[PDB]
Amino acid sequence: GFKAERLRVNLRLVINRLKLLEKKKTELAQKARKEIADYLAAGKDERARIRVEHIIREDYLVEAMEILELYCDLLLARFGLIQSMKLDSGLAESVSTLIWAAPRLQSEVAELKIVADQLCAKYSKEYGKLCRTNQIGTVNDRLMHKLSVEAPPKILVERYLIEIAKNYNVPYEPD
Amino acid sequence: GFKAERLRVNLRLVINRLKLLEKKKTELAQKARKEIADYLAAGKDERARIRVEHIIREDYLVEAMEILELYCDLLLARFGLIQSMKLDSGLAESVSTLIWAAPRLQSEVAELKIVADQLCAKYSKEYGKLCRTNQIGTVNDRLMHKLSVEAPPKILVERYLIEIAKNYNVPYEPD
Repeated sequence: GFKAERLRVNLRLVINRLKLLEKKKTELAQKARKEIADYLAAGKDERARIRVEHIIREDYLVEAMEILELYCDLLLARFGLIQSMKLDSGLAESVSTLIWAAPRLQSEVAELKIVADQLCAKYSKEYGKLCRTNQIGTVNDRLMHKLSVEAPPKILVERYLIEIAKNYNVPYEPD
Repeated sequence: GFKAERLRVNLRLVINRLKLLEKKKTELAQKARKEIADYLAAGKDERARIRVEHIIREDYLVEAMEILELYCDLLLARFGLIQSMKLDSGLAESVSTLIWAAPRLQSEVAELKIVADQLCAKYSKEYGKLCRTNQIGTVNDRLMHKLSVEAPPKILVERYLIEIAKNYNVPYEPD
């Protein structure tokens, strides 16, 4: 049961929700950068080294919500193309990536579920699973990576620490 | 002709030079983000899309100078280990990456040449070329990538544009 109005409404609600969360998480991460500055000055460098990984995860998550927002923007911008026919290859990445990211992020942005669901209804649930587990190969690599909750590289962490150190004028201790 | 004092002196001069350039390039990039905000408001979005790639290159370069600075920090911190014996595997990445990055960056940081040269003198010029063309496989992947002057991904550019748009409160036009 594909409803074209249902899709646009929720695509819109998603943009609004992303905008909000991006702003929130950027604030939360900024206070966390300050908290780490306190550890680095203390310090407390093994604690800074462990905690700064949360900041790396938050920042990636913000960038991921941005990319999603872009994809909602580009879908709404070419919403005529959506319906119909019938999928345009120019919107392939946008549609696939949104179906992919939905299960992961519907924890915070609920409407993202409806967006993926409606996109499925328009292009079949066969297309649905080809995306959700990237078998179709159109889902954005950099976006998936930002949502890949694995371990951050040593140098990225170091880096985060030397930048916080420079910003807040605290001393930095190498590893 | 390895001189241990020559190495530390230049390792130190490099840190000072990196610190300076990082600060400069961050300033230059900030004005460039403002210039693009003007295009986005204009706009002028195909011009913004082309010019914002310079900002992406500058930011990567800054992150690369940071990583280098870290490696100079960690070399100086374990300078006893350097001389001698004789190379410690804990300092392998730091030494290799610095020898690697030197030819690329001695355009701006001249002393980086002497640092690589002295590091070569301590560990042979055979080790020198194993690094300069990453045959040794210890040179840092993320650092090389940041100095890889290739084309930025579509989504990274978009992204840069949507962030500048959000920051400077200008409208954003999708692709």
